[PDB]
Amino acid sequence: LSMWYGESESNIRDIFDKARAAAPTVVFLDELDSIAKARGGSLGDAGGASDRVVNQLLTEMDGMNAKKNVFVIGATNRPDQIDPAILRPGRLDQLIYVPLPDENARLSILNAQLRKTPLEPGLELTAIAKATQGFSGADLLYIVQRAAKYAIKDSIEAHRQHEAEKEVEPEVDPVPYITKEHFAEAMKTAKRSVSDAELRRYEAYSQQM
Amino acid sequence: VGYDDIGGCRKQMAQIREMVELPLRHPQLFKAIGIKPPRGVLMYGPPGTGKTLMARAVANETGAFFFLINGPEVMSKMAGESESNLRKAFEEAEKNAPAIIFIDEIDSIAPKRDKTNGEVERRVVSQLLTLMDGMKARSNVVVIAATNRPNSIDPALRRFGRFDREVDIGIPDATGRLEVLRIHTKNMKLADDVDLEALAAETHGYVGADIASLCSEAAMQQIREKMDLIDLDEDEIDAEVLDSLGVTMDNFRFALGNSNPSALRETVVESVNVTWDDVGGLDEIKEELKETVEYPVLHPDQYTKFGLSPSKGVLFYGPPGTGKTLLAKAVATEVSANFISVKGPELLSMWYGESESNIRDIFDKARAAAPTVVFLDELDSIAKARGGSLGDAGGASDRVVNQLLTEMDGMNAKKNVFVIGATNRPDQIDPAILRPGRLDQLIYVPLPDENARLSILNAQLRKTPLEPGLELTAIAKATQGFSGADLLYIVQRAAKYAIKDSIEAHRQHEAEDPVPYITKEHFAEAMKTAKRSVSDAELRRYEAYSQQMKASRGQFSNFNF
Amino acid sequence: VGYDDIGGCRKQMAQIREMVELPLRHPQLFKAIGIKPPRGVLMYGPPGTGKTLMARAVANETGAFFFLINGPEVMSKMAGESESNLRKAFEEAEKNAPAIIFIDEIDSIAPKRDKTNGEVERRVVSQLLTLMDGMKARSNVVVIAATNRPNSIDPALRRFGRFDREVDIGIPDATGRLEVLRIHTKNMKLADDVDLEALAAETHGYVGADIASLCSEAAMQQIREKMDLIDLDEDEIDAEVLDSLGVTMDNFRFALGNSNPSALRETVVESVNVTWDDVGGLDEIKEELKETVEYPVLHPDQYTKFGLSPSKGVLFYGPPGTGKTLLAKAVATEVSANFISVKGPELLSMWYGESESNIRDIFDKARAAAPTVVFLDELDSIAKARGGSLGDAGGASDRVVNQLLTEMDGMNAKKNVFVIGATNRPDQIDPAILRPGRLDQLIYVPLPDENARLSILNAQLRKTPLEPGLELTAIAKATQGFSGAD
Ligand SMILES: Nc1ncnc2c1ncn2[C@@H]1O[C@H](COP(=O)(O)OP(=O)(O)O)[C@@H](O)[C@H]1O
Ligand SMILES: Nc1ncnc2c1ncn2[C@@H]1O[C@H](COP(=O)(O)OP(=O)(O)O)[C@@H](O)[C@H]1O
Ligand SMILES: Nc1ncnc2c1ncn2[C@@H]1O[C@H](COP(=O)(O)OP(=O)(O)O)[C@@H](O)[C@H]1O
Ligand SMILES: Nc1ncnc2c1ncn2[C@@H]1O[C@H](COP(=O)(O)OP(=O)(O)O)[C@@H](O)[C@H]1O
Ligand code: BEF
Ligand code: BEF
Ligand code: BEF
Ligand code: BEF
Ligand SMILES: [Mg+2]
Ligand SMILES: [Mg+2]
Ligand SMILES: [Mg+2]
Ligand SMILES: [Mg+2]
Repeated sequence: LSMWYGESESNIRDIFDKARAAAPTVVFLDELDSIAKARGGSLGDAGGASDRVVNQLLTEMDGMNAKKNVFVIGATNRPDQIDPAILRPGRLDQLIYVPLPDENARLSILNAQLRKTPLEPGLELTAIAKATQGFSGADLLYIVQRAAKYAIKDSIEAHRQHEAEKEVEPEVDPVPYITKEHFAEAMKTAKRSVSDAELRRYEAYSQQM
Repeated sequence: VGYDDIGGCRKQMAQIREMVELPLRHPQLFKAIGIKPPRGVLMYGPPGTGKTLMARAVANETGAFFFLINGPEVMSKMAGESESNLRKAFEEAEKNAPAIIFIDEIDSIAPKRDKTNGEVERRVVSQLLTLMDGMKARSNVVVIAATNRPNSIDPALRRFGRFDREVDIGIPDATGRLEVLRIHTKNMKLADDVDLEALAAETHGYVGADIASLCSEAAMQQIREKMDLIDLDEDEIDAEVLDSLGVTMDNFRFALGNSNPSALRETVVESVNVTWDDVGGLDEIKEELKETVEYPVLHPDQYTKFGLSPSKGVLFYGPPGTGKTLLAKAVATEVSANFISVKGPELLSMWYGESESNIRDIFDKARAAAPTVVFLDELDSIAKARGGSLGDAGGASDRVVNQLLTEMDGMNAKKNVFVIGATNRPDQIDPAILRPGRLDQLIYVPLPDENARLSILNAQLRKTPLEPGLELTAIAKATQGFSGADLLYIVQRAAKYAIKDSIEAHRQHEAEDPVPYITKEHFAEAMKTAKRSVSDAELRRYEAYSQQMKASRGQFSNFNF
Repeated sequence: VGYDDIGGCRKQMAQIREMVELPLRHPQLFKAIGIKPPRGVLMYGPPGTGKTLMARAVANETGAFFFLINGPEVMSKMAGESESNLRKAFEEAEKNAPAIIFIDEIDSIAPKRDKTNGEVERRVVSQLLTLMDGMKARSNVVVIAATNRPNSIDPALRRFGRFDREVDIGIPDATGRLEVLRIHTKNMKLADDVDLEALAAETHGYVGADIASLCSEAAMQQIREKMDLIDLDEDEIDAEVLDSLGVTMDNFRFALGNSNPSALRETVVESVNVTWDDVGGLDEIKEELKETVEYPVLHPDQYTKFGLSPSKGVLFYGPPGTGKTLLAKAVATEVSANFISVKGPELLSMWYGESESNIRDIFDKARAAAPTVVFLDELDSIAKARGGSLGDAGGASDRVVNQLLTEMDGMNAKKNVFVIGATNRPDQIDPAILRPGRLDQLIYVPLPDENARLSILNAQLRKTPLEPGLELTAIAKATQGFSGAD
């Protein structure tokens, strides 16, 4: 978007020209609640610029034949504010819902986030998967990062203790793995990400669509 | 100036030096490999990195011919003279010897041929495209170009044959800054106790010529410091001052505390004078915030040994007048990270897209001179809920909060960005910003108790003369629902009563130092018109939000494995 | 014009004069230390501070070659002529001697290369950026620039080598205004009874260039006083009156009372005429307001000895028709600080963020020419609590409240900003703005009793003829529920 006249549509025009030039490609339109905003026609607006943006995106997305085979990917947080003119079958018809993780998906998230980490051999993640029911991957990453921060603080304390006892020898790191006490201390302030009413709104939208 | 002066960008220097020297020293290797070497390189990056110094070292090292072409130096008033000047420059670079052409500031030469409205600029771009690639294009000559913005260059000029290799000379690392410090301090006698390694590890956003500015400011402060024992000496400074000058470490510390990076000169904040002991109470919150800021900027080796990215955001919320802005000032005044301060509705504008452009420019300046720490005060003005207003300005605050959500988590590298939120009402915040990954540390700053109000009263009365018999235990025990703003109001009313008594004693002494400290009667008269700031309903609302956040922490126990 | 003419900015004067004078008198210190001195000055600040006077003194005393360049002076209608003019100017400055180049008003030849839309401006920016620091850039020449706004400059032009040391010639202090008064009143036959210390102490928010306007207005007032009594003699003026003219003290007092700072000329308050003796009753409220206003103004030494910041805010709430606006007018007449007044919805606009820009500009103008006192009338209008509407009007009143809370207590210096608020509805006020640091004194102005009723009856009847047998005690005792407006 630009404050000048014509540039706010010329940006979408030459971005889609660069997409049509390097075929095939993938155009990831992130956060479509700012481009494909709902109109709400009540005779009062800022002048009709978002309408021109939506119309330019519609006439630049309708000229997609079997040639040049581009693909447009969208990902929004609020699906209620998306235009039904851009959610029309024939222009953008697919709708994949990404739900909250289950027990096995949560265990897979906890196993994939701990790939390149020196984990303890006597440590299991099934208790973390079972004790947390309405959690998500972002706050699970927050839990793992707080455990890593506690392990780094313990390493710094052991290093300054070793320096004090040397000035007044352990291994290359006194805490070579993330212990269970670090996870038990990191899960003390482990809140959840999403509330309950947002899940009700997403379930209502999934039942409507 | 040789190749031992642009250290810190050794990879890009080798990438340039290969395609300049190897098809010029021994071209038999390229004649035996079968094909032609690349004959084009475009330097792009931030200003003050060393691209012009690298081109000058290229012109000074090789013994071949060198032609210098500036940006707007080719333009002329005659109709058809800039193309003739370009053709004559290319013919002089091709006819004499295999030469190197340097095109400095190409942004005034290539206006991308789709946004300009003139004719001479398009003629110059078409002449450059003709002379760079075509029939009788180039006969064993190379072209180098330097610019500040790479996006304002023509896509036909950013093609193979004309400019195929785009070297990226970015900001240096700590070892690069140490190398630049060792280069710029090799022609001067500094000290026997100067530490360039700690100086390189102390700076965080300096790039290129800023280290030379630091060294020149330290030397200028040393010269202005070592000129007070002797007079002005307008005739001649004798030989006793010329020898054994010395540039100690205190000059470098003063020049480091009295300077800023060249990219963050626009958003420089006023230096408030607080310390960590000025913020009374909040010991665990202060320690957790201080370690969360200082851990990834001092020990990155443990963070890449564990293989995880550090935490970035932290949000303070609670009753107003508690110490959120004071904690932000204490972070701004003494922590080694660069500080970009911004108010809530400050970055808005009446045009269409200028608010999102200002948000993108603020975040780009934050991630440019990384590590920076950002203080987004009053998030409830620009970052509200989405879809809550029926009548609006065409959906602009939704675009603002979408730009904030995208810049805080998107297709970014996320090198080192520490955003700080201090909002006195956490209800109007969007639920997608309180998600971890953007703002994970939701720190509730509660009201002080009897053990914290005493420390607040001790920190607020740090730089004042006080009565030796006066105690603050009765003041900490009498007030139970008070705050730090109320204690500051009590202290200010006691100081106003002491100033009134002092000026009354001064007027009586002038009619016919009387008050050396604040007595007990001043505090007893100041504690009569003192009330609490927050009421009982807002405290109940904050405890209800805290209990809702703790109910979001359900099914948690000792957690046996 | 010399170096003893720009007194008032000692640190900025020394910071300019160091790199101007020291690499020209004796370069042996720089030859021994090995490093090269900085060769760039950027003088930014408020308009009318002394940057052009500093450049003129540098041009007048330093014996090197000088070359002054105006802002839109190199611009020509030919394609490629402005850059040629800049190149010829720089080659003329480099050809003669080690010289000083003063490029004044650089906000017209540097539009940041991103917000502009032309091509000539970008080519002029590229010519300056190449000719100031490139290959064989500058052979012992120093560039000085002067600007009214430092933010609309290219960050590549705000770099080391081109413009590195940015001096801040800002708003002076009491001793700086005394130095400007002693400089500007050293050539006139002034008086034998005029003191400059009280004139420098009662002048608060002058930018340093209004002091000469003050002395010129005082001299013109004295000349106009001498021209009306004695005849003008339009053929030739009699030279007897020229030997005894002088400048008296009441001329300076009239010039002080008939002037204003140059930054507050757009928010000037209209001349109301009230008196502290014209506001009957409320003696404790009047003495508390006088204390709160005039303690950090008259005695800064006790506040900097105790090491504490003074209280600034005060709120007036109560029944209408009581004297809150009258107390604000009595403040606006005869305090020792400047006055900036607004109405309730006066600072609101229909665009997006223009009300925020108006709030930020009026608070920057209040804190720039410190000390000022701001009368925020109708805090019920300008500040709701938060989110009180079920359907929002675009989300703007909450942003106005947030900008008020940030400007009254945020990440600022907080030099001297007194906030006076007068409302008649304290239920719809934010508890975050009722909190100390912004508005701590919640002064309640009640209905008058019998003695306050008698004093307001004697004060409203101050300038009138009355019967000598008139007794106001029955009027003060019979009403017993009335107010000042009634
Ligand atoms: N990477 C660097 N290494 C060493 N010195 C540098 C570097 N970048 C800048 N400098 C210093 O700054 C001076 C000017 O740098 P220059 O190349 O003109 O800037 P730019 O990076 O904008 O092209 C150099 O002569 C040198 O003293
Ligand atoms: N814990 C505290 N210790 C010391 N002074 C405090 C404390 N809390 C508040 N104050 C004083 O009161 C002022 C108000 O605190 P501040 O951080 O500005 O409030 P808020 O949380 O509303 O942003 C501070 O600037 C300081 O002068
Ligand atoms: N600090 C000062 N000391 C002395 N004279 C000053 C000062 N500031 C302004 N003046 C006077 O103000 C008048 C106009 O100032 P001038 O330098 O032309 O403007 P500016 O500060 O905008 O560049 C001159 O008569 C000048 O002498
Ligand atoms: N306490 C008072 N003392 C003297 N005059 C008063 C008083 N209250 C009201 N008046 C008179 O009535 C007028 C109305 O008071 P004013 O301050 O304008 O209104 P308000 O009380 O609504 O702020 C005053 O201008 C003055 O002439
Ligand atoms: F990159 Be520099 F400013 F020439
Ligand atoms: F007044 Be504070 F910033 F909540
Ligand atoms: F030249 Be001044 F700063 F108006
Ligand atoms: F009507 Be008043 F200003 F209280
Ligand atoms: Mg350059
Ligand atoms: Mg605050
Ligand atoms: Mg000027
Ligand atoms: Mg009123």
